[PDB]
Amino acid sequence: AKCSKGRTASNDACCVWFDVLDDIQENLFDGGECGEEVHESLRLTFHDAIGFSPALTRQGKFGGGGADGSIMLFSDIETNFAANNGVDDIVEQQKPIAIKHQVSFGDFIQFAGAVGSSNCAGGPRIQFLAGRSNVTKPSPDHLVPEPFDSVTSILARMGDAGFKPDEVVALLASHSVAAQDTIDPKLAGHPFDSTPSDFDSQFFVETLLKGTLIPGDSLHKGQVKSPLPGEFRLQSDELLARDSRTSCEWQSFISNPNSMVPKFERAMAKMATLGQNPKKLIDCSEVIPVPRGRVKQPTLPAGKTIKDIEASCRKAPFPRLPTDKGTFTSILPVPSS
Ligand code: HEM
Ligand SMILES: [Ca+2]
Ligand SMILES: [Ca+2]
Repeated sequence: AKCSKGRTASNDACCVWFDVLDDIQENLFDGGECGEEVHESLRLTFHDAIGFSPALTRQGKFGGGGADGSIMLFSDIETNFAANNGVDDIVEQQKPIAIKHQVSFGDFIQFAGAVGSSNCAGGPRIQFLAGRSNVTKPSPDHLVPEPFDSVTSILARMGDAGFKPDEVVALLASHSVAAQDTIDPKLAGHPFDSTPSDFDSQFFVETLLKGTLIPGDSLHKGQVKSPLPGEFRLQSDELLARDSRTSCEWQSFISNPNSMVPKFERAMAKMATLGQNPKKLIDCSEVIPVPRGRVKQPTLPAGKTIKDIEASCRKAPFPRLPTDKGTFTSILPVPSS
């Protein structure tokens, strides 16, 4: 079918998404950037989708509708859950856009995550399906993993929702394009790796370095020491990198960087459809732009060595990586406004 700007699609109902695409690239993402709004949007995909618990359903309680737009439709309720701190911002930015184009909140949330991540260097091209209903109920509280939860707790929660340990590590490739605002607000915008606009393996490398510094005035609930100035480290990411249930897969994105995009794409297609039936939605994947950028060689930061890595996968030694020349430069906070 014929869509705007001479573009075409197999299914006429995908056409509206080219217009949403044009809007959000130009306005929300400031010209196709992989910056704050994209990072916020990719996070919102998980905070909407993970409110899905077959464990609650089996006990005769409402378990949440999954990727259903509930965080947006019932924002007054969900954004005030403890685990949802920091999301009010992007929710309040996205809402009027989805209303304006008259697309469902659940569809919009996954679409902005998929469009946005495609802007990141070396980024993924996430499957995009359309047709989720705006009729749902608010997620139960206590379904979103928090950075001070144990690995056992996180793996049990993710597993209830349908993810294997290897899938959780893959989904955490998102932290390669990510920063925090709410754990230490004085360091709002400090990223989880040295390259928050590149979808690369530096996150998996740098979370394996020994933590040596407190970046702000003190540590805070959910934070641990950082290995590099300007970086921020989450308690959960540190533990997941070293725990025998997840440590080999973590390191596998360093040993085989090419595998990060496909494993992330497959896990996100599943996440994006929690509480949905794909055979009852429509496939609008061709609207998602093709990402640009080569798979980058992972490297050790300037001034670090292999001795600084806490290798944690017993079956397989940490790969030999190049080290950046010279002295390290403090990582910039992610910009903007
Ligand atoms: C597995 C358990 C996870 C935990 C404990 C976790 C924890 C966190 C925390 C604490 C932040 C900082 C929020 C702030 O203070 O601003 C964050 C940021 C982020 N999270 Fe995760 N996350 C997890 C999984 C995921 C998943 C599955 C995704 C998406 C597929 C994701 C995407 C992001 C993104 C893109 C950011 C950057 C947000 C920004 O720059 O404002 N996270 N995460
Ligand atoms: Ca939801
Ligand atoms: Ca990165």
